[PDB]
Amino acid sequence: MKYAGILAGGILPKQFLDLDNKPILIHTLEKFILINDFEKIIIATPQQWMTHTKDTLRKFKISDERIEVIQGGSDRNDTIMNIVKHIESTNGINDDDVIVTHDAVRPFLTHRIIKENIQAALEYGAVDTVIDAIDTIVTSKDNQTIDAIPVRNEMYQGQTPQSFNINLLKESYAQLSDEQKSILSDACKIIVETNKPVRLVKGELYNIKVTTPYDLKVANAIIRGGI
Amino acid sequence: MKYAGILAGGIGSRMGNVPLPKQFLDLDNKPILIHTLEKFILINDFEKIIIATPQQWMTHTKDTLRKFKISDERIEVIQGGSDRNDTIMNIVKHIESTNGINDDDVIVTHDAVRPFLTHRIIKENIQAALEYGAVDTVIDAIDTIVTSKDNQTIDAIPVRNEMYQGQTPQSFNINLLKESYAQLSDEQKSILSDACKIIVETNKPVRLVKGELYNIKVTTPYDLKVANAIIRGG
Ligand SMILES: Nc1ccn([C@@H]2O[C@H](COP(=O)(O)OP(=O)(O)OP(=O)(O)O)[C@@H](O)[C@H]2O)c(=O)n1
Repeated sequence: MKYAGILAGGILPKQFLDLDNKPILIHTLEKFILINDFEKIIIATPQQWMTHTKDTLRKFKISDERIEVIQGGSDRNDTIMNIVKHIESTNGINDDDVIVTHDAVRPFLTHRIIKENIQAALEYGAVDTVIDAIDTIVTSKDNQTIDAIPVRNEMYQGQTPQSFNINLLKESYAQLSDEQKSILSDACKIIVETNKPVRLVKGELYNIKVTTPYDLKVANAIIRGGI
Repeated sequence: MKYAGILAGGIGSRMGNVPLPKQFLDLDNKPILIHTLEKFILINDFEKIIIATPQQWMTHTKDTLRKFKISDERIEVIQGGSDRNDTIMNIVKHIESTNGINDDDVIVTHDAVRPFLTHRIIKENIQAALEYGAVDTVIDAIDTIVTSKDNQTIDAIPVRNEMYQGQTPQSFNINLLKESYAQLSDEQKSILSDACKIIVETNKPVRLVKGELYNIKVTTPYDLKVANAIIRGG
């Protein structure tokens, strides 16, 4: 079975800001609603915003019975595991279950990205949505001087969705210590650190994350430009 | 002395590595190249602003300078090289044959299609190059960076706090860059697309100067639409 997990547990908080007279969260959700194969599309948000989010869905005439709003966690991976735990306590986990986890503030993902994510999770178990690194990547351990500059052709910018077999995600995450979880910049590293493969799905240059005011200006350009 | 080297070699196509003259595309009724140059003319401390571009584009570059009334006596157009680093060295060699290199000379090298750099970025580059010899303009990674050696599976996912997206300008004390570059083999002349990697690979420090989220490289139609937004709005 196929599940969507829309991650709105972050901090008016950026996931509810208006983008073209419709909240960013709604733009993303609309993309997930058009996929009929999700058994449930689970939105996780902070406790104080859950009823407000449900109300905002009602405001935009979205009544799809597949949508459930749940309480998120204290960090991003805590939120993903909250969604899996909700699934486990509601439906139980099937051996073939997959979860498509996705940033609420990335409203410009496409049908193709979701379908490739779904298919990639079913076939290989774990997948990251990426594009070729737009810049040369440079590293630093002191924030003052370069430590290393890797070969540019091996570098990718991680985006979302990130998609997983639910049992694989649960068991892998269960293996990590609290310190090992302290560094995880994303969810796919849970899998990498537990020595299972993570597949690549190509994103889009316009699949941006709205985290600064600049990103909202770029997003407005993306929407008015139709892309 | 302080020199600017504006790198106008084009943007290579995935298949063929054909140079496309993206710097001549229109951004609000002025070529991208003209916006970038206008940013450099405002820095009074530059002794020369040398644009190096392929031989086949030099006349059109000069014609474009004329059409947009760019009359600054410091602007000069020269022939570029076989790759980005060879073009940088074409600029260095031109400086040496014209004025001669001083021990304190620095060169601020910059992508022609990065028109949104700021006065602060340029001044900080100059100061950092004078004091420390080598500088990369960078921003904190916003995305998690992931690696792949086969374009199919992840190889590693490093700590995001240590990852940065490199931009330009990249600025160097000229004799230092020359000495470091002179240390590289003919083979390493092919891999190193980046100019700061010359220095890193030759075991000299490179300072970080922080860039801007909007200091984008205008290389795609998508990037061009966003650039039109950035420009119209500030
Ligand atoms: N405990 C958390 C933290 C983040 N996210 C979501 O992960 C996505 C990525 O946003 P990010 O860049 O990681 O930043 P935030 O943690 O949301 O907030 P800040 O801008 O302060 O970093 C966001 O949609 C966020 O809502 C989440 O679901 N639960």
